[PDB]
Amino acid sequence: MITAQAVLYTQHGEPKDVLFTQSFEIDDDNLAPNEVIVKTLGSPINPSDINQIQGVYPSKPAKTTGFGTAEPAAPCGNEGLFEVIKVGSNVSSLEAGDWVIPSHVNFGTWRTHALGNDDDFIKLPNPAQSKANGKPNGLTINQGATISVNPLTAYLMLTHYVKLTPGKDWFIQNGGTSAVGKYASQIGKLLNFNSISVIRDRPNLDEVVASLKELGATQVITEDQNNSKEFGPTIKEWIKQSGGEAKLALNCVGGKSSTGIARKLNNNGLMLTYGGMSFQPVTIPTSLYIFKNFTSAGFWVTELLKNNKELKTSTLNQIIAWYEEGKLTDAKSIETLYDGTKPLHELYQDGVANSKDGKQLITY
Amino acid sequence: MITAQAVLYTQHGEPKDVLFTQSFEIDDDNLAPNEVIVKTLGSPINPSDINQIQGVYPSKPAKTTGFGTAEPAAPCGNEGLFEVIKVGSNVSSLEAGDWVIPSHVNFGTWRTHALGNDDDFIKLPNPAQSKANGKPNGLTINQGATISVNPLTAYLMLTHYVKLTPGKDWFIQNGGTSAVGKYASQIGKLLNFNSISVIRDRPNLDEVVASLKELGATQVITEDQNNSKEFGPTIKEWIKQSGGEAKLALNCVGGKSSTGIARKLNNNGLMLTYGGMSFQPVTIPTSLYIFKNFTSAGFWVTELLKNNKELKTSTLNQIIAWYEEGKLTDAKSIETLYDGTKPLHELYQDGVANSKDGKQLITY
Ligand SMILES: NC(=O)c1ccc[n+]([C@@H]2O[C@H](COP(=O)([O-])OP(=O)(O)OC[C@H]3O[C@@H](n4cnc5c(N)ncnc54)[C@H](OP(=O)(O)O)[C@@H]3O)[C@@H](O)[C@H]2O)c1
Repeated sequence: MITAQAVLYTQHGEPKDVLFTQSFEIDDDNLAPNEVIVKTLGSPINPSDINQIQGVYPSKPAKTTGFGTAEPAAPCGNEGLFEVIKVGSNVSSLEAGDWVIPSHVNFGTWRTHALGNDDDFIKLPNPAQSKANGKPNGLTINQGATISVNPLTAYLMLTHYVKLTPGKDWFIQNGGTSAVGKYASQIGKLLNFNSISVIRDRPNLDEVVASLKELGATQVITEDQNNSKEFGPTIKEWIKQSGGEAKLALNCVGGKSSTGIARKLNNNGLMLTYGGMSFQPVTIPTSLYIFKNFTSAGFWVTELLKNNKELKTSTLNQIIAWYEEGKLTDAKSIETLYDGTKPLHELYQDGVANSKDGKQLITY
Repeated sequence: MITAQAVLYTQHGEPKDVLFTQSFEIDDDNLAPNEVIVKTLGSPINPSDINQIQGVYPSKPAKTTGFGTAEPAAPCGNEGLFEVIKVGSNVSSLEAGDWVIPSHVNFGTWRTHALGNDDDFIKLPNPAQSKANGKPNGLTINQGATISVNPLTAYLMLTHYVKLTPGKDWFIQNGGTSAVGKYASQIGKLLNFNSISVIRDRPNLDEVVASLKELGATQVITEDQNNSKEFGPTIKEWIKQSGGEAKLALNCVGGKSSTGIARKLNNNGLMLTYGGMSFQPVTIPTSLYIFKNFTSAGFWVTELLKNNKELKTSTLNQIIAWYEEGKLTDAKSIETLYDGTKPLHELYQDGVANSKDGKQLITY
């Protein structure tokens, strides 16, 4: 028997208020043929995880009594890296020691262990397997734990919608210091796309500009510069010198920021909105729609990959390969380790409260 | 030789300041192959016509000395109905007596005659031709003169982008009392598309509402109702009752209004923005793009039809057939005859000054 812990809530609300820890038992001596038990290695706290708990995110796990609660309760977290510890008699796709991520959203990754079917998981190579296969690197725990959402989001936005001519075309994105933003800059470099990252001003602005440039941003500007009529002709000069066009805007901010990046595209431009700060709506001047053949659409990786295992597979495989090859890098998570001395839900509550410090990964 | 008059301007500004009438000569014996001489029967005044005169609209006819002017001068009007009076050696498509509209924008329809190529025109049936093909009626001058823009825009917005299931599906539009608005309501009814028109409140609301419903708006709401979270479920009931979905939004207002009509669409909705009342950007909640698969695009009849004559004529053929099958009603213009009582440009100048009374048609 296994005494596991899960972070649950019986009612929607702010993580600081509604989360608790529930002890639950998994009978590892009673696996059905296709069942698998996994041990969590690490799971991050993403904004979507928080929005789920708050009740403002339209995709979420059902509240049930399955963790042994009196009242119906839901688990938390959508992304995570797990280690297979035992498999049922009919399981061939996974073996003990293997690394896996959930195959679907709403699995509940803020917990120590899970019991599921073999098809509830997707195998990733563990470091020993990458090394045995001749690869110069294996995945870190943070890389495996965050591979499912942000890297895939960047890659698909860049490649699945409009075709940028290598060596000349441009994308422009806001939220340039975001995890997605940082992956997009790297993928831009890898595919030879030019790009402009728009970021908020900050005390170490110049140092951040230089880091984003090292990742693959061609140019980095502030939101002030994005807003600026004075500065606008400088950006046109960059694009004209390249021989290419700005064809794609990636928006995770909304409001004025969205207006600014849209205005920087050439005719026939496409914006993809994948996020939104401060509840500020996407705001686009009428003239761009009418006179510049501008299109504005959405991106949600959960929905795009819902019924498209093949695209998911192909994309995930490219990200894995790039990690193994040392061609892609993750932003450094702040890791908090669960040892059983502080309730698990409190580790996640701290992580939510400390979101501003960096991406928070709870490890095990 | 034909003695003709044209409404010109030597430079951009307000129609009350800059327009004048120029008499010039059309040689109808010094001809060319593929050439066609036409007499104007009627031409309307549209906002875009005025926007060209003002020099704000980025598509306009060139300034030449070809009307016999001392300084370079541009003609006026993009829409009009004409009669062919003479053709060149190699013109088979057109014949004397035939009715025609311009093939393309920037024709200059605010004048008494024109010499163009036969590819410069598209044939419409004259009343005698329609009636000789067994039709109950033939087009009136107003119907032919005004056919090219507003009925086409509406027909095209409603049919060329998404397919609404007849007797089931809905579109929503703001600027409900606009000319386009009024055609869309009609065409919607003919195609058996359900529709919601949004209009501003006024003291004579009841009368405006009745007039729009007579034209075929299924439901008319105020912008206050458009703004209302409380009223949302009432609209959802309408749509469910019809066993359909709201798939399409037509925006010509922007700001809050654009936000409200977007929110009323079911998942996978499209907004087309074809105008923009006063300063207001297209403003769309992030959640719609991410969670509702919402797309926001532009519409500009000119650009869509620049290199698409098969689509242009196919749409005209349907408008024409409905016309005087007696199934479509034109918007009813206030006409003023160019009968020598006042100079030609003063006729147009008055219709611009008198835009608020309704659509102004100069006849000949
Ligand atoms: N639709 C999808 O498929 C999907 C998938 C992945 C991500 N997303 C979206 O992407 C965003 C988070 O992704 P992530 O994991 O990369 O987050 P992250 O690493 O925590 O980064 C968050 C970003 O948001 C910026 N930001 C915060 N408040 C802002 C404001 N008021 N104005 C402008 N920028 C602001 C931050 O800038 P600073 O560094 O200056 O603080 C930072 O760049 C969310 O909006 C999320 O919904 C959506």
